[PDB]
Amino acid sequence: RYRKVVILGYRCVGKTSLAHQFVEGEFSEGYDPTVENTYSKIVTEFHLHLVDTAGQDEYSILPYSFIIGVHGYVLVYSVTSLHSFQVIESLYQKLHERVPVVLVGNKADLSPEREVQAVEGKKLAESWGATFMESSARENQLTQGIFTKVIQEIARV
Ligand SMILES: Nc1nc2c(ncn2[C@@H]2O[C@H](COP(=O)(O)OP(=O)(O)NP(=O)(O)O)[C@@H](O)[C@H]2O)c(=O)[nH]1
Ligand SMILES: [Mg+2]
Repeated sequence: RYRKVVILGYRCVGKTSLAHQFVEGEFSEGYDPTVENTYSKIVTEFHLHLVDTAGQDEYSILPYSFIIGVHGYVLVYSVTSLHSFQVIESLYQKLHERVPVVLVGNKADLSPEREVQAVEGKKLAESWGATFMESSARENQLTQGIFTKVIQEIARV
């Protein structure tokens, strides 16, 4: 079963690091601004095509490539950046202007720097009818769950 999932978020929230942890089982402390990557993985039988997008902000205009043919979305913000959490709301609105959406507050490992509480992202997700979780691209355990969830959620809907 072929399925296309688009990862969206503000820049530097860890979109690429999430996708790379999930697919290659590695985390890099480096940084490379994404133009567009695609990561293919077989999740057990679904052929998952992850479209890892360029970071976006409150003014950006999302192209058709992000809306058409998309079976599901992973919307990522960073728990250490409220600005990124504010942008993910805009990005959602632009999106609705129905698919499974999993909302991910990433970089939960960086606890001392947290700005956005779990209960806060959970409520936002609830307001959309989306599933919510937190993660760290540094933990394979935490990262797998995001992507197995969005697939289970597509098989659901
Ligand atoms: N501690 C920690 N660092 C993270 C986490 N996720 C990403 N990072 C780090 O944060 C930086 C941003 O990661 P990146 O994956 O490039 O984010 P992005 O959303 O893909 N950026 P862009 O929109 O520019 O493509 C990187 O230097 C990476 O090492 C995480 O969960 N925890
Ligand atoms: Mg990226």
